Amino acid sequence: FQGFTILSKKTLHLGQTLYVVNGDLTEVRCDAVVHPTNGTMSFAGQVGGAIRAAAGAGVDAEVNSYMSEHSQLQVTKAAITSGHNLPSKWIVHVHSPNYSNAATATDALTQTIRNALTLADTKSIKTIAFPSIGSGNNHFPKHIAAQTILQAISAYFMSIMSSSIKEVYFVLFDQE
Ligand SMILES: Nc1ncnc2c1ncn2[C@@H]1O[C@H](COP(=O)(O)OP(=O)(O)OC[C@H]2O[C@@H](O)[C@H](O)[C@@H]2O)[C@@H](O)[C@H]1O
Repeated sequence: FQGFTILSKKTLHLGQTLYVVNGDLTEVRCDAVVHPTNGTMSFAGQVGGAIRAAAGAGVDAEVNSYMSEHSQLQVTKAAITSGHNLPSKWIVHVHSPNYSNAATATDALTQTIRNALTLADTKSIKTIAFPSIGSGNNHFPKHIAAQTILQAISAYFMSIMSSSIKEVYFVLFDQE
């Protein structure tokens, strides 16, 4: 349906709808998609390559301007650029944590999700789509990533009084 298998739906604390779906993040037409990247904001990751192909060269200039001013996106932190030719309006870039330390990696992933949602909310983003951050090149076990991200999303809306965000999509991905 519209590029995706729709697996489940849940209502969150402030009336958000959380969908778990399976498909290609870059085919989501919403306000923002979330790009798991590193401190240089490259598109070298698995998702990142697909985002860069769908967005086109325009996205490069915005990333370059940001990196020219800031030099680094710190781990777990987020930054936003236009999505250019992507179906989605914005890209929320997050410096994805590595699964170097199972004992602290889930805390870092939780914080990454919360930082992405926080930043999206300041931009009045209404719909946002997350891939399984960390579980590709950064080696999170898939089930630990899913559980941690889904719990982080629910907890974010438990922790605030108001939000512009109305739907969150968690996008699972099978293979190329
Ligand atoms: N088009 C896609 N849509 C949705 N999910 C996808 C897609 N393509 C791959 N995935 C899945 O997204 C998840 C994250 O994979 P990565 O893109 O490799 O992200 P991550 O594990 O967070 O590593 C970040 C990567 O970016 C680099 O700059 C950094 O050094 C690291 O290599 C994986 O489960 C992967 O199967």
